[PDB]
Amino acid sequence: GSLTEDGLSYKEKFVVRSYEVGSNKTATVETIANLLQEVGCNHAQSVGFSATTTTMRKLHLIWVTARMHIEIYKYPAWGDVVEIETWCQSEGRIGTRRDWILKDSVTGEVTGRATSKWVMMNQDTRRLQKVSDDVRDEYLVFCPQEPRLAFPEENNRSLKKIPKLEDPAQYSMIGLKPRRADLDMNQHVNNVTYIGWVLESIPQEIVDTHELQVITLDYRRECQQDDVVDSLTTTTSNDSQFLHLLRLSGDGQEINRGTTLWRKK
Amino acid sequence: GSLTEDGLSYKEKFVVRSYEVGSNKTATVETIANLLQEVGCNHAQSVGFSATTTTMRKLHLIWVTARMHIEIYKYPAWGDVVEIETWCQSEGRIGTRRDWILKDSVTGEVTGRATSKWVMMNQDTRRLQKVSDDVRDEYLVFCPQEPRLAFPEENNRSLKKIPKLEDPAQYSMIGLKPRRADLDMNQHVNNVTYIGWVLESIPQEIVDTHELQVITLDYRRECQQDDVVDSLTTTTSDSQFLHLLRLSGDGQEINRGTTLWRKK
Ligand SMILES: C[C@H]1[C@H](O)CCCN1Cc1ccccc1
Ligand SMILES: C[C@H]1[C@H](O)CCCN1Cc1ccccc1
Repeated sequence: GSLTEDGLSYKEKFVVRSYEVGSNKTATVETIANLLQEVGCNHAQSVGFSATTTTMRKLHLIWVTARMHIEIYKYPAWGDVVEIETWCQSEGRIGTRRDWILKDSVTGEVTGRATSKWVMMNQDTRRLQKVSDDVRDEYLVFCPQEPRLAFPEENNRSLKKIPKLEDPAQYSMIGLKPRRADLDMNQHVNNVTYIGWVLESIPQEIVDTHELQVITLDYRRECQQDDVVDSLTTTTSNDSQFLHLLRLSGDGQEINRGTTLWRKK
Repeated sequence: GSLTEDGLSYKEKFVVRSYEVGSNKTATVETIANLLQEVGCNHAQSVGFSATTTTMRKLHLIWVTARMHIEIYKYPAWGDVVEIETWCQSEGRIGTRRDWILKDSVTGEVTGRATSKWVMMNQDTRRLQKVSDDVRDEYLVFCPQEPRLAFPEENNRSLKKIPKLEDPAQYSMIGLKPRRADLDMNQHVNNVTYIGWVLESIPQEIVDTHELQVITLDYRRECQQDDVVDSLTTTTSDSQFLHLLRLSGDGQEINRGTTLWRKK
């Protein structure tokens, strides 16, 4: 992969692997989420990151995901090349937004798009804090000045408020624990794992007869290695809508909430 | 990736991804196992497999892993290119062996090597079948005639018999269940998942202070989506461990194996 001509966005081509596909022989939504994560890491690496600025390191601050919104039109098949283009943009003192456009390398058509809201956080105390002006100036030079949105639409579902699932849930998957494969280089549970845990409570019949089109996911608290998660789901609807809730099986502490949208084949 | 000049082996270069590395910022053994699986799929695809022969489809025979042996000298770091070369060889009507050589694309040195024993079985009855001569002739043309072994040493770790762990186990990880990420395109639990489940019973203290050098794994029975696994481990010693994966319920054995670790 490489930075584009202006140096304000990054592109990368991926070949879909045999272990990355599902029952329909197309890439899973977790595989797509991993490729978005990977191209985002390479974008940071190509612009000078190790991903913290000199002020972020000085203050013990890190970038944490607060919301992930992914919309897929066509999942790449096993052996196909998928080109992902990513870029960042400042959302003032709120945080940063990172967007992605998934294209087909053969036809050039857009087969998917994603957006994410990132916030600043003290690595040691987990206290979420606003982006200071000194940190903002250090990374603004790598962002387009004019707004470039993957989801620009008058009323996009990427900015819609998600409600809390009320008990009893229609479906559930209980006793979900992470293994060493679910952790990242810093020993924290990977953000893609939460997507897989959310989808575990969707019935197998829905998966076998429908295709996942849209997935919005709010990140509230992070799951430790020694934590057990419960995935709860309820239908809220030609298409199928679901409300989701991940929570610690013990006290019932909320870690994630979200919605998925599916369509018939 | 592509077939080599003779068409008797396949090579492929992989760039280690950020999500594929562990706390030491090098590729995990499960990542390496996935890359071996991937290069093996592409080798079959490049020789005419749309992964069974015409007689295997006609009958209902599939290739099933019986044993996986992996030895790593250096794990590639995040962002490094790793070149894997794979090839097949016939082991008579007993089965088929697939070998791999992991090389560094920058220096050309061998940073790891793997071997696996594959057995034929009926997709429907799951009965371990022998390999017929008709099937043998259909794939022998893609294998070197003279033996080409990644582990040629007379009486080595890859062909050593593995004993059954006796209760009580020193360590354990219980209630392990597979999720949709653990299944493959055919809905069966991926062979790499068992490696990850075996290593779940190794204490975090051992992982944090040691590097996994050798891993041998016998595959006895498949774990279904609705099955719960128990990972049991005992030190038998560098550090040596004996492993056992079994169904949480009846205690039915699904996997047995050994790992060898080195101090950093
Ligand atoms: C930490 C990452 C995250 O992926 C999205 C938000 C910020 N980004 C850092 C970055 C990378 C390239 C250019 C400018 C800012
Ligand atoms: C199914 C696979 C398995 O991965 C290893 C054993 C057999 N192999 C098929 C193959 C591919 C290329 C050349 C000859 C035989």
